[PDB]
Amino acid sequence: SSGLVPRGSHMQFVNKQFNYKDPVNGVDIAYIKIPQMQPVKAFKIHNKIWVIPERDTFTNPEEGDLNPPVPVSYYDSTYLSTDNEKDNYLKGVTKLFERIYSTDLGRMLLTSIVRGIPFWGGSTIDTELKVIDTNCINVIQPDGSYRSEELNLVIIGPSADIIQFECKSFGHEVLNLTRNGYGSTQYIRFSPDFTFGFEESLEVNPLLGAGKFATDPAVTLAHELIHAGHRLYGIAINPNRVFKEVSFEELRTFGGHDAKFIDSLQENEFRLYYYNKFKDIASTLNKAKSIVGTTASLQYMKNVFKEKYLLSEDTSGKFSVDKLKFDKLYKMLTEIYTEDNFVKFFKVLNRKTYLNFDKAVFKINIVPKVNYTIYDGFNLRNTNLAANFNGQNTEINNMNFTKLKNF
Ligand SMILES: O=C(/C=C/c1ccc(Cl)cc1)NO
Ligand SMILES: [Zn+2]
Repeated sequence: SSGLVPRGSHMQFVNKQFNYKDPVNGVDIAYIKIPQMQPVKAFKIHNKIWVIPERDTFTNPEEGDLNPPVPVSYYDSTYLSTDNEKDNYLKGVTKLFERIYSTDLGRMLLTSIVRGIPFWGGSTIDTELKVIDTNCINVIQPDGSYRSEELNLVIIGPSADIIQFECKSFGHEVLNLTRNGYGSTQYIRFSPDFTFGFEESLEVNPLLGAGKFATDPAVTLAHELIHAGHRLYGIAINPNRVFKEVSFEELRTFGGHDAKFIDSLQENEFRLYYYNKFKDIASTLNKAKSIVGTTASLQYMKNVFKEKYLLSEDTSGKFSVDKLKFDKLYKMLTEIYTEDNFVKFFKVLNRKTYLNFDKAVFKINIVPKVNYTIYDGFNLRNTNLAANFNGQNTEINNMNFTKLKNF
């Protein structure tokens, strides 16, 4: 009915087939607090990844309420307020993770994310390794006690503007965590319950003209996951680098020909910048003499980050950045993991450049297997929807797309 396991016995990435009503257990279903908020029920879908089926009234203090206050936006303060909606959200996100993970490209990306633990750069003491507190959540147990847990990624519902999907994180007072190689826990505001439109002209009747298509939400989620990859490895491009408007970071993440507008000399400058930031992490690890807030050894934690950053270790135990391994990791994160490449793997229709979307917004439901599948998305095989991206055509597959207003 949901079609969460098209092949084999169990889901390959997501650890459990959760229902929103499943009781808290303190392990993979728990009330959590993000470090004034009321605890929120959350689900651990994989090592280092949690899903919070709530509207994001938490991560930004100046975004506390859901009422309407630039090209396309959509508001509904009631969306994701009921347990049934939260259940369907959780199943939708689950399904999209499995769809992404069904591709070679998605397995690579999600693996990189899970391995991309934010750096222990939180000490004021130059020789001490320490966690940064905003890279953790507090996980409340059924008896009310709690423990701090490090994590890499949180998927949460949108804030006021429902179609404003983004990858955000908590800043540091002095450190630029998304741009100094350290990385930080990433919060993706995302809904699987809506999508947006784009126009495309397909060739053949001659009288066809342009069709009105819907973006596949697996592509949208993969896009935000790619930002998360850049930001977890602390190699995001400064958002003040823009064409005008579209940021270099957006063009890089969209990939394809869009990314070719970032000139090679600029690319080289960034790569060298981040190579140097990774060498600074290697020397920080080499200079480390003590560790706080864990029963894990210093040796053990040093190794966790050797593993993240693909560092070389000599017989003396000294770390260093290997230029070939750096280039491999950097190219993977920036050139290989792109929206364009996911489109190619999914074999779906997508807009051909970052800015070429419609102001059109649609309500969708991808949870039913009759609507959307892990292998085909909307373009269900052995039906009329398999040809000419008819599943994504909002006039042909009208039952799957309800057109919204238009704020
Ligand atoms: O780039 C984005 C979001 C892009 C986007 C959202 C909504 C619509 Cl309608 C178009 C593009 N997040 O990282
Ligand atoms: Zn983006």
